[PDB]
Amino acid sequence: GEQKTKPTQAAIKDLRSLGLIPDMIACRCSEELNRSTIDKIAMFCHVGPEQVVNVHDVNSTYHVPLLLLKQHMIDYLHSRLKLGEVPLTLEDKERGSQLLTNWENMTKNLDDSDDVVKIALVGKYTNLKDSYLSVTKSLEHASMKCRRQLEILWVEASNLEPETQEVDKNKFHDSWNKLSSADGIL
Amino acid sequence: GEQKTKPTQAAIKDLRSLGLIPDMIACRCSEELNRSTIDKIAMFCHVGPEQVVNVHDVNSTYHVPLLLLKQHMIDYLHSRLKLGEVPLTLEDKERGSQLLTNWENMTKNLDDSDDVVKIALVGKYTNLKDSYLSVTKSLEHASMKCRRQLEILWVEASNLEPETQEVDKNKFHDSWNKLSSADGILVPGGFGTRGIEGMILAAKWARESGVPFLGVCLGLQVAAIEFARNVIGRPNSSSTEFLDETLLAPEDQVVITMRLGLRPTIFQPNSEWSNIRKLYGEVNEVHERHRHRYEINPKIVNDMESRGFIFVGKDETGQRCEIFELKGHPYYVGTQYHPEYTSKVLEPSRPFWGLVAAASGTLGEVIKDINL
Amino acid sequence: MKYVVVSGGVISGIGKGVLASSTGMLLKTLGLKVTSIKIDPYMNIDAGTMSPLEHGECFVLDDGGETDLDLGNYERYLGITLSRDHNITTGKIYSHVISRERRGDYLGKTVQIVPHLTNAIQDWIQRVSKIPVDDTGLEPDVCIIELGGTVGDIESAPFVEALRQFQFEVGRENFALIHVSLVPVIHGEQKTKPTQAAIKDLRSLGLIPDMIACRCSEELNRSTIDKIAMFCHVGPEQVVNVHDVNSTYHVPLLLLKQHMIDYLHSRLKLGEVPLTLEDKERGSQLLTNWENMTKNLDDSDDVVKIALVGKYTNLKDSYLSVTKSLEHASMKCRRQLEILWVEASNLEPETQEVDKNKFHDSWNKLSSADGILVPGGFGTRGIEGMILAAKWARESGVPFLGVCLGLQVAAIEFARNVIGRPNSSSTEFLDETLLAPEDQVVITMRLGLRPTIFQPNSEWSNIRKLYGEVNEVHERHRHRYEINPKIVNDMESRGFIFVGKDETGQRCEIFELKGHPYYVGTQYHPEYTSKVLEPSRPFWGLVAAASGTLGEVIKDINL
Ligand SMILES: Nc1ncnc2c1ncn2[C@@H]1O[C@H](COP(=O)(O)OP(=O)(O)OP(=O)(O)O)[C@@H](O)[C@H]1O
Ligand SMILES: O=c1ccn([C@@H]2O[C@H](COP(=O)(O)OP(=O)(O)OP(=O)(O)O)[C@@H](O)[C@H]2O)c(=O)[nH]1
Ligand SMILES: O=c1ccn([C@@H]2O[C@H](COP(=O)(O)OP(=O)(O)OP(=O)(O)O)[C@@H](O)[C@H]2O)c(=O)[nH]1
Ligand SMILES: O=c1ccn([C@@H]2O[C@H](COP(=O)(O)OP(=O)(O)OP(=O)(O)O)[C@@H](O)[C@H]2O)c(=O)[nH]1
Ligand SMILES: [Mg+2]
Ligand SMILES: [Mg+2]
Ligand SMILES: [Mg+2]
Ligand SMILES: [Mg+2]
Repeated sequence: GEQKTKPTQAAIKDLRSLGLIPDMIACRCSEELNRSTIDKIAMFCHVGPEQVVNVHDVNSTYHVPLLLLKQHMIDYLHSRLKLGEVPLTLEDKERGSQLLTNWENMTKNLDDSDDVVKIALVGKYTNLKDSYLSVTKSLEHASMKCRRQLEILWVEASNLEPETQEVDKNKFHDSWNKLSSADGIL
Repeated sequence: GEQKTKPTQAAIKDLRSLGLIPDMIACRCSEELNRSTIDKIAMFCHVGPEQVVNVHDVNSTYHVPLLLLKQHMIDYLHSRLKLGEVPLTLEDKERGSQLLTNWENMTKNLDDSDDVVKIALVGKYTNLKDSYLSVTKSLEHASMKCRRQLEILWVEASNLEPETQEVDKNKFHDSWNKLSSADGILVPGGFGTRGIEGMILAAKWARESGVPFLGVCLGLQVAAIEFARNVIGRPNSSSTEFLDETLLAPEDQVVITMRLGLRPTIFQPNSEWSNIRKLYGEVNEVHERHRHRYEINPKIVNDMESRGFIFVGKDETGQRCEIFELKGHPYYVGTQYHPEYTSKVLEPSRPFWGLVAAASGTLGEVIKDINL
Repeated sequence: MKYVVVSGGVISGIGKGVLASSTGMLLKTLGLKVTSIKIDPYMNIDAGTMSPLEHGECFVLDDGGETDLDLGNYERYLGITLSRDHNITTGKIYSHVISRERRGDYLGKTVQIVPHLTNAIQDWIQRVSKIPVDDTGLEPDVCIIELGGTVGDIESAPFVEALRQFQFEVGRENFALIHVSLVPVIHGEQKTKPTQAAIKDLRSLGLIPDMIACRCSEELNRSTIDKIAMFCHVGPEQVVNVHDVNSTYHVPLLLLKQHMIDYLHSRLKLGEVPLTLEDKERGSQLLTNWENMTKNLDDSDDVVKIALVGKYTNLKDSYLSVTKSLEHASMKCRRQLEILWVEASNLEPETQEVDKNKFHDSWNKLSSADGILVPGGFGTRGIEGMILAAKWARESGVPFLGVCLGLQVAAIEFARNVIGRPNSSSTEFLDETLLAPEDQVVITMRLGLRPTIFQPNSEWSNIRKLYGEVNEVHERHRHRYEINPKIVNDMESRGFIFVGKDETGQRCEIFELKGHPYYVGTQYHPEYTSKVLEPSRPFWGLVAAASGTLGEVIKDINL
């Protein structure tokens, strides 16, 4: 029940040793950071409290931009990088908030959607879900435009073969249990 | 939270009105009877407390004999009916407690068993579970002899048909969810041809996939219709009871006026290889009960046998096809008789014991025990 | 006069009092004046001798009638006041004809159960159904008769025979019969043969039912309704489906959904009773008030927990009026009531020697309580436990109400623990032992409605404030003892002010203790005067004290 700062302190020493200073610390944690933990990181690193961003574990990565927007990270970087002094038109400044409102739309439509759709992804090595990362994101984008919650059913194609029922009956039936359950197949 | 006696009191008044007195009251209840409720029933009816038996709701009916044995009902009836004055030998009195200890064995083996086996029963009207009562009891007796807990998965065969996915997707997927989950399949011997195109899928699935199968009555016929359409390759071949006047050439069913009651079935000679002849103790004849009007067509038999679908048993005249086994599959058996009706609590029907054993593994250890 | 008889069934305790009360409440929403009679086939003259272990609590009337628990259900649902004559019993009616015979009023004929006793029953029902029961001196428009027990019992035989004759001595379309019946559900099938055998008993006894009310653990299937409507010669619209519901305040709105007013209006010609438009506004004004309190029952969420500290708390019917009075208070506060049922004997330390599970569950509940009620029990055996519960509430600031015995155990607590006479006691528990500090003394039951008058230095008190600061309180009594007047100025010197008394001043009836948020005691029973849309003020004050918002309630009362 205690959030530990000494691993992040030893990482700031490696940056100083290597001759770099960080402008943000992004802290990854299984909880929201306590404000006493933020104060401590802001004592050891020579940065204000407004320069530690709390990047906790969230169920969806489409939410992470709206976490950092809530945490003033644009507002900091705009003053740290003089981004208001880059030439832009009002056309460029409508396109920016038009992308922002489209992001807030798809993230709202992610949270209040309820009706499920199940897709069987039929392949090998379906335990390493990163082996299908672009497939997975592409099923998610389709799901978000349909406004239905995606469940990928991960189906190992070799387990669908009848010989698996001689090797291990648990793997044979769970594969065909999933493939029968599927509203669509990839 | 109060157990009410006035319905049972009004029922004792009807017996008195009609001039009968009851010797036992058996009280059926959602709870154990309270002893104050028993006392009250024993006040209104002129009977002692020892004459109201408490017959509460229990999960298993194999336990109900041991409930009434705990409640002195033999001991009462032995003094009410002078049953000790019926002549019996000591041989008769060993056989009685030998049945009792066999009942206590199978009920103990019901309670301490844990490992499950799942059987799909594929049929129509599977919501009225009493429409399959003898099938159900025969799967239970097989399960009890294997010492594995039976789950029947009740599968409506019409819901297996793809058109159900246009009608209601929930019913389509729950049916195939169950059929994929099954360790064995029974096509139970139904009534009225309306579900056959669904059962043809269930028979195809079992043959293509190596899953243990039993086909009873209609379960010969849908399996032979499947094997004809999918392994001989005559894709329209059919049950004459479904199409009659349509006059297709590859008739799988033909009529040979119900063939009813106990008949002899005799094994064709080249058949001791089969699991089904092995399960029957390799005895030359099988005597079993019939309730069918059709047969498999004998003109299609040597066509099917050329492809490995051997008609392992027949009527003494040889015109009538009654048992098959398909070569090479772990257990793909069909009977035109109903093996349910010959099932006993302490001696399961051999085709059902063979299916539940095939579904569990240990089919070989069962065949070994049968062969002694 | 119209008559609805609610009757019989497969079992006793089926729901006739709930359907009788709902029918009367519903008919009142047409502007009709409704009365009620309970028939009990038991032989007791009245409930005042018989203990709460059978038929629940004895109910007390303004008359001082100690009567059937069902008369309390009619008083609270209908907004009516009943006499001891509104409860018919076998004892009263056999006693009436026997007393009339020995005097010679049958003029030397042989007095037979038919006609003479069955005529006494019909003379009584007509005498009594014309009695005024409202705030206005109008005779009623409808009488509900609840026929107790089951039809086909020997004790019911004279009452069903009188009702068979009453169906003709009064016209048709002035009489209807509702029969309540059980549909068992067994292996997922709803069984009709018990209700069919009950319709045969009514035919055998010469009655036909106009409604069948079917009580079931499920909604009735429409095939089950069709079957009941085949065997009984009635349409589908005449079987009402009265399934098991979590709340009985919903049962009127079930029967309104099922056209039962609309049927009875055409079966009893109720549109031909003379009524004004004033009567027809008052009817739907009660209906909308019922829909309000039932909506406020369903969308309320915040809980309040009240400890009811007593004996025999497993027979929850022994406290039926207390329970309903806590519910009415809860509904007016818009907070979900949980009663914590606390056996007072289990609070005593010796229980921790007898069974530690019972000791800790009692104190677990009493510590959990947002308020405490000592309910006005019977027989002194639990008092040393209730003295702990009263001590706990006073030492800790927890809201308290003491009813009857709850004055007395609180004054006994305050004497032993704040005056400091540690043996001071209830004379009913010790009598011949003759201790000097007697807290209870006898001043032969003080029974029924009496006036209570507030002592002058008392407008500071929450209890005078809750009563609208009206000079008199009129409430129902059922007590034999008083607090000793010699100990009153001793207690008042210590802040335990006897805020209200009898007009003679000898008799102590309301207190409030100075400074505590709510520590009130009444020697009357405030339960019996509680109405569904107007909770009894001492209970509304306890549930408000337990919830906070006691001040906002007192403000709303003061308008
Ligand atoms: N529709 C109903 N749903 C749920 N509970 C009900 C319903 N009707 C009645 N009850 C409950 O049934 C119990 C007994 O009902 P009721 O008091 O009306 O019985 P009765 O048959 O009139 O006879 P008795 O006076 O002997 O109890 C009570 O707890 C009551 O709240
Ligand atoms: O077992 C111990 C732990 C700590 N200490 C002494 O107390 C100090 C407490 O420091 P820790 O190393 O316990 O924590 P921290 O303040 O650096 O921050 P987190 O890792 O919790 O984020 C240490 O720096 C050391 O001086 C001990 O003497 N013994
Ligand atoms: O509402 C009621 C219920 C009951 N009674 C009177 O009390 C008696 C209680 O009898 P019940 O009919 O309440 O029960 P019981 O003892 O017959 O048994 P169970 O159905 O509970 O098993 C009845 O026979 C009747 O005389 C009433 O007067 N009114
Ligand atoms: O075991 C049985 C049950 C029923 N029957 C016969 O079938 C009929 C079925 O009637 P039941 O008595 O089974 O039901 P029901 O239609 O009267 O209605 P519920 O109780 O279910 O509400 C009975 O009236 C009898 O003629 C039997 O022959 N044997
Ligand atoms: Mg530290
Ligand atoms: Mg009873
Ligand atoms: Mg009642
Ligand atoms: Mg029936």
